[PDB]
Amino acid sequence: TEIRVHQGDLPNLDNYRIDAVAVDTETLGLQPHRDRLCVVQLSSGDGTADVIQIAKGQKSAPNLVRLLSDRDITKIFHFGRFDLAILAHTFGVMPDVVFCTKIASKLTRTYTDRHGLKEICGELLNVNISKQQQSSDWAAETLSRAQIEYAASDVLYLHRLKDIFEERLKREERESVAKACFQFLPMRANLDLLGWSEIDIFAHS
Amino acid sequence: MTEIRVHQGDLPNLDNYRIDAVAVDTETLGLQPHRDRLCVVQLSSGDGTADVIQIAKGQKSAPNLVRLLSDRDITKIFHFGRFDLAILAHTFGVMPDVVFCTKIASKLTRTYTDRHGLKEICGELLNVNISKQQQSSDWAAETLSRAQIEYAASDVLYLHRLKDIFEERLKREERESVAKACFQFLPMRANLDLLGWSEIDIFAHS
Amino acid sequence: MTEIRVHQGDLPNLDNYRIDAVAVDTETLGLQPHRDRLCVVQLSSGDGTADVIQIAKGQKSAPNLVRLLSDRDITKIFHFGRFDLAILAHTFGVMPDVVFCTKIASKLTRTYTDRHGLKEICGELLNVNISKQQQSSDWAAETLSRAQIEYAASDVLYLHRLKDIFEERLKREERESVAKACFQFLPMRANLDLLGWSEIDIFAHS
Amino acid sequence: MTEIRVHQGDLPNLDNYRIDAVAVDTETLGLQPHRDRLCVVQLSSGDGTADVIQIAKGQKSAPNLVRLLSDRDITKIFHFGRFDLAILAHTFGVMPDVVFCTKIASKLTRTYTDRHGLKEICGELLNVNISKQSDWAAETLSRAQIEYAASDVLYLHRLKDIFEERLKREERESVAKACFQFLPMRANLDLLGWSEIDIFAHS
Amino acid sequence: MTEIRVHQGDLPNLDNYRIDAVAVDTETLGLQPHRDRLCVVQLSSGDGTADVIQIAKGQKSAPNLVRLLSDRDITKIFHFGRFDLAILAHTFGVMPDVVFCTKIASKLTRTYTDRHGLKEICGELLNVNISKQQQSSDWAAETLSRAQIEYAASDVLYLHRLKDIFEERLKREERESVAKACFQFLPMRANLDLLGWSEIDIFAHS
Amino acid sequence: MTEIRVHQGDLPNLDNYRIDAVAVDTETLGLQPHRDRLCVVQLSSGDGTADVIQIAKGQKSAPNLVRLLSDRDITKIFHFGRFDLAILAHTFGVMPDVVFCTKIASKLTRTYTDRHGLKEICGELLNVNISKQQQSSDWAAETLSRAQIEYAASDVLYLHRLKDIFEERLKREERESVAKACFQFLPMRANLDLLGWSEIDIFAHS
Amino acid sequence: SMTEIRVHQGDLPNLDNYRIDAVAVDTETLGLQPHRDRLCVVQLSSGDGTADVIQIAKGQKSAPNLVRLLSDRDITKIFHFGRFDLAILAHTFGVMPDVVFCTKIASKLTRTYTDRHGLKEICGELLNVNISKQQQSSDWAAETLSRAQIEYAASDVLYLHRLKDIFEERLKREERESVAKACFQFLPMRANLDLLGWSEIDIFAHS
Amino acid sequence: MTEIRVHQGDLPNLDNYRIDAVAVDTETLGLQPHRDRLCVVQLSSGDGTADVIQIAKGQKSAPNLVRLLSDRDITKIFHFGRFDLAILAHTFGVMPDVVFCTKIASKLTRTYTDRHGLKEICGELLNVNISKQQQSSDWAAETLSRAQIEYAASDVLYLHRLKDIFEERLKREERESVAKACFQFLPMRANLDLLGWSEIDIFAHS
Ligand SMILES: [Cl-]
Ligand SMILES: [Cl-]
Ligand code: NA
Ligand code: NA
Ligand code: NA
Ligand code: NA
Ligand code: NA
Ligand code: NA
Ligand code: NA
Ligand code: NA
Ligand code: NA
Ligand code: NA
Ligand code: NA
Ligand code: NA
Ligand code: NA
Ligand code: NA
Ligand code: NA
Ligand code: NA
Ligand code: NA
Repeated sequence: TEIRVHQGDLPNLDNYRIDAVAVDTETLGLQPHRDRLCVVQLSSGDGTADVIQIAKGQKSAPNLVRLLSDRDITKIFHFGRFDLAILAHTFGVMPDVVFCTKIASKLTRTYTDRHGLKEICGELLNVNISKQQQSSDWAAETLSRAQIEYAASDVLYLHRLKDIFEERLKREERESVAKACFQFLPMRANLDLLGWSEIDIFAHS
Repeated sequence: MTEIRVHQGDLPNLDNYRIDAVAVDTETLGLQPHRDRLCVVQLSSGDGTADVIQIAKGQKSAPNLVRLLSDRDITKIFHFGRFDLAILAHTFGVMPDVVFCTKIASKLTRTYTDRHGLKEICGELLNVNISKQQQSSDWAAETLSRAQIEYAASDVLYLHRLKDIFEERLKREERESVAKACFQFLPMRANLDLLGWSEIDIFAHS
Repeated sequence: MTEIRVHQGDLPNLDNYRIDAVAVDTETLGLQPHRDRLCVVQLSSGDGTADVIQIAKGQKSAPNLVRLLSDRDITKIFHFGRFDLAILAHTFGVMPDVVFCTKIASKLTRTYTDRHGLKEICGELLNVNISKQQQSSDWAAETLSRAQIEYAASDVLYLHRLKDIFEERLKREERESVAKACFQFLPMRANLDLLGWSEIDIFAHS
Repeated sequence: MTEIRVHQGDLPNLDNYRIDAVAVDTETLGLQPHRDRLCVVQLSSGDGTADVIQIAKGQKSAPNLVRLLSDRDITKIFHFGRFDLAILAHTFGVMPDVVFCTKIASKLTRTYTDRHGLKEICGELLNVNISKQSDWAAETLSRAQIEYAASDVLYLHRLKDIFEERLKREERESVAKACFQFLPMRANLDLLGWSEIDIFAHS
Repeated sequence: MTEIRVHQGDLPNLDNYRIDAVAVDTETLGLQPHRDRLCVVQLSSGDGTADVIQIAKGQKSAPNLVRLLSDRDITKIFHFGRFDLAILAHTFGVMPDVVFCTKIASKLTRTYTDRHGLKEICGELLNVNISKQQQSSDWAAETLSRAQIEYAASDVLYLHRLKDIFEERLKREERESVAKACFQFLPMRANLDLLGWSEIDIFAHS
Repeated sequence: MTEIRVHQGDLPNLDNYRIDAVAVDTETLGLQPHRDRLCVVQLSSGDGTADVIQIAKGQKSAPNLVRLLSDRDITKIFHFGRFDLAILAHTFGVMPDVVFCTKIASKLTRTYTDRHGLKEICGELLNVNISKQQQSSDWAAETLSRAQIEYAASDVLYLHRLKDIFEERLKREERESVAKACFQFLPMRANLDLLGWSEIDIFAHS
Repeated sequence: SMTEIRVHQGDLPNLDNYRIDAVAVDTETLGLQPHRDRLCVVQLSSGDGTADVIQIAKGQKSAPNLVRLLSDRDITKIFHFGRFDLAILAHTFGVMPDVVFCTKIASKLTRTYTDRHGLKEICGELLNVNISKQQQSSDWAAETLSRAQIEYAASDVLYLHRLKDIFEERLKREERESVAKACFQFLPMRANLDLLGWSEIDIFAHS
Repeated sequence: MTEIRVHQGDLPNLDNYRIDAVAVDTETLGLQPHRDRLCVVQLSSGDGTADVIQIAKGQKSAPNLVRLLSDRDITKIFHFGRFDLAILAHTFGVMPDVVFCTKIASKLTRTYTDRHGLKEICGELLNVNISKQQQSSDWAAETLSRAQIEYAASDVLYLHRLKDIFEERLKREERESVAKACFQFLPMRANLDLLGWSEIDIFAHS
């Protein structure tokens, strides 16, 4: 499995002249104002991944952020609500064309309440995501090989997931519903950053 | 004064709604659109008058009301439009899509309270007292009582004024584009409820 | 104004119950029939009068009342008959079979509220103010107070009129055979409580 | 060695169901019948074989199956019939009258345990291991899917016989019968909008 | 109005407690006897008068009061004696063991309610209105305000009458020996609390 | 060897129980004594052997066993006696006076844990693995399985040894008189359960 | 009502009314979340029966006179539930006071016979006073505050001096003075912990 | 495997603790210092060795240990020092001033997990599998077992290394002054526990 490890940013975008990119982040935790962005992982869906180490206090990542704001490229996330929040918070740029496999799962896998990426991978691809490195020091100067491998595998499968979910969304006639959710998702992430992370803004109470 | 025009089935015409924003509210037999039918639709232009339209059981159309709801040039103002949008779309087959919700607006601006009910908002923003005593009554009755007609009309009489104040607040706190994205999703949030996700926050992690 | 006939043990005859439906309520020392004995049985024909029957500790029979409760040609009207059927069957060894329950009926028609208590229903459907101050008193006292006699009577004075309204609403919402099935099972539901399943919804998944 | 006959849409005929009681189960896209369509109906006569019927999306009719469902001289056996009766009636418009439910039966007899799932029941009563390990709307079911679907009806006759012995011994037969008589209306109540409500509760 | 004798440290003598049963109550700085000291001990013979005894910080003895509490021929009547026995035993080192508790008696007889507070019991059994406004105040104050002494006294004024009524109920429902056994264990239930088991129902399965 | 004697109805005689203390356990159809009958009674003298007695449906007497249960010179050792005393007394009409409970003893001595089940206690104190697999089986079967017989016996085989250890800990931690008072109340706690207070901590404030 | 209240824009004109040992402090905001809900008003009483009400503007970053007061080691800052006020004051102006007294902590250390420790409840019991919490829900960011708003904000500091005195009496009586002192010393860091991201976390709990 | 010195009562001297920081752990009869006595104190200098000190019931003095505990030139390292400080100060009357707590450190640095127990911390930071089997054993036994001794020594063996790693993370994330202030308050937090506030977050709004 080719994993390309970088300091700061992609060297260029030669591997990303594509319709859709898989994106994932690693952080020091779930609170963007407290827990910094540590890693950004990318994949074109060709079985290879780029793992990008983000330094403490890093202000720019010009090639990556160009990708994130290219409206002709769909950004695929699993639970992008999280990734979009810490990415926009770090680099000041909120993507607006996105696909989320966790939203897709909740719209199609109506026979389960387990929508984690591990469960989705095991069910739709018979691929075993190992969640051991999830709780590790992602801010470490040098990432372990197990850290690099775990971070890369969280992006390696998202294109295949996207294709299967797109089939299910069409079969159950929920395409326009999913699209509206994906359209709002950047604003749902913004709401989190502005102080509404604990509030379902559409709830009655 | 307290002018309330009560109608059977539909508005007779749209003469009173050559305007850019109409206040809308409904009454039903309950909170479950597949079980509890639409019984009343209330409208107001904001001129202190109100229109109250009784909806018959099994009624599938209301062409004048539905033209108003369909008009992309007319904003439909609701309090908690998530509810009204769902029952209206389920009954008449059309989902409005230019909307404004005073409850979402309140949750985006009245950040100092967990009380965002229409009664609370009217009390604090306008010093108008709203009585919820008829909220739980037989809205399906063939003839509505006078207390019933007045309660229903007062739920739309004040929404124009609330919208103006919330728009000031959304501007002052720089939350206009946030509020607009929420209103853009609201019709689909209501479709999610009809489709079977009414108990699910679709954006939650678990 | 309201005539209340008080009896010890049993009605003297059934001269006042040559009718097709009788309102029935009970008073007890509490909610657990194996521990809390039946203290009072109240009956009404629907004519604005009531009979209040004091049941002695250890009383095993009441022939006239039990004949009433066994008469399949006479519907027994309860509010939440699930409770009354259990204590009645436990005390006298007879489970009434032809019943109407205003609380089930409320849950089947008053779909716009979650308050299905008798006091709530009387206020909304009849504009009649039950007072619940005497519900918590010593119903086993040798002499019932004037307040107790009044309260016990008022819990059967309106069940006929409630039934007529709920029956109209069940017809309107096309829920008659649903209601009839629930009333059919209700004696068995009360038997289930006596047998040991009072805490279990027998139909729940878990 | 378990014979499983797979069908598209309906049984071809009723030659294997000239019987007093049939085991019935379903697979769906989820627990909410207004959203999650019927995908599979499974039947067994109790002879160790099963019929697995694939229900197409949008399918309105299944004449042989539905004839069975509405034949009052044939008892429909379920595990938690409340669910299956709801999706069957919602899909084909016919609510069965004459039913037997092993989950209700378990709750009336297995008073020594708090676990009334079919897997728990089979393990204890029959020493049989049910495995509950998917997309039931797939065009082609997998071998594992076909076998899981059949295994949920192969045991209900034997479970029913044992539960009848326990209902008789504990003198709860007429209690069970009344619960079975109400069960179709309980499923109907679910479809009308009372799925979250114990209709007999005080509050 | 109410004759209340206020003392510092102890009763001046025992001349008013040559009786069969005494009503006892306490005031503290809180519910945790290792942190919250005893501040007041109230007594009454049931004659309409009460003694209110101020306890000093660090006071280790109260000879006349503790004589009463140790007297086996004198029943001590508490409402929720579990609390009073704990703090009385902690402060003075003597644990009464001839006791009667109106809360336990209420839970054994007033099976038609779940409200067993003293104010609730006083209202129902005696039509007497205990006011609880002074419950949360500085009972450690050097000088108790008239409001406090009146509140302190009212908590012992009625325990004799309540005991009589509950003893009739315990006889009627044939629970006398049940009540006796619970009263017998109550000093040890208080000890269990002081020893570290106050959050544990020692008899619960889990 | 583990010799288990199986009996129908009662012990043949008391020749194996001329002892100071007897281990007792029961099996039933469930946790509700008014619904779930006594099925098995198990006894052990602590000599490594056990008697397993099958109780028939509707059995009213067991003269030798019940002689043991009311012999005040023999302590009856249970694990969670609150349960066994209730079903035994409910079945045969005789409530023991003199008991020891290993679960209460565990709650008073094993203050470092919240797991007080028999299996847990046997594992820690004796390094004896009790299997709980047969705990939920049909105990009313005409013929018990060998696994059932061996499971039933093993619930009484270790209670004497547990008693010895808990008594050592009660002594070391100076809690003997606390335990004794708990054991003295335990029959009345079980009696309160049968009378209708099974869900009530009678000593709780609320 | 109508006690003397001096309403200011932005800051105090000077500190002439604050050559004292302890100052009563309170704030009004748009909510409980300092990173979202801006500081709107600061209220001060010297204990002399008068009060100063300071309008804070959106985006305002300095209040030199006020901040001098908050930074003064010789002047104790008295709050009710200072955990909140310290966080929003530190967040808006960049300065965290560290000589503080809190009547809610003190209430939790002395009023051990109750579980109601809000300012309303303390004032009713200790002083026989009503602090009409009805204006708690109003627009504290309005251009012009109402007379009703000015008097509610002012009354939330008129009583803190008398409350401190009664509580110091209680801490002395129950021998908890050094316990209260330790709690007050940590309080500014408890406020910092909230701003930094631990507002939902009892940092000392086992879990 | 590792050198463990077992002592009765106290260290013989401080020859092994002429150091800047000492790792400290205790074993007890439970979580409640007023009820559950100190049984064992464990120490380590960080050199791979440990001292295991058996504390007798009623023991009032441990002069060498307590000299260590009050030496302000020696940092005392705990995991969840809130517990150990409370029981140590309660037992010997001396509260350490200068402490470091790995669980507070963890809550301030391991912000990517919600599991802060010592086992989880060792697993992640050191790849060290702490066995927690001996947690539920009789720590007050006269003679500890080798498994007990070895489990007791295991905790303190890693605290110096954990401290070093946690200090690196506190420096990296710029939280050292935050941590110092928490460690400075920690002895008063343990004091609050002994004084009666163990269930109370003293800094919370409610
Ligand atoms: Cl049928
Ligand atoms: Cl005995
Ligand atoms: Na992700
Ligand atoms: Na990741
Ligand atoms: Na309305
Ligand atoms: Na609405
Ligand atoms: Na009734
Ligand atoms: Na009644
Ligand atoms: Na199935
Ligand atoms: Na047919
Ligand atoms: Na089933
Ligand atoms: Na008391
Ligand atoms: Na009192
Ligand atoms: Na057993
Ligand atoms: Na037992
Ligand atoms: Na404040
Ligand atoms: Na304030
Ligand atoms: Na330890
Ligand atoms: Na520790």
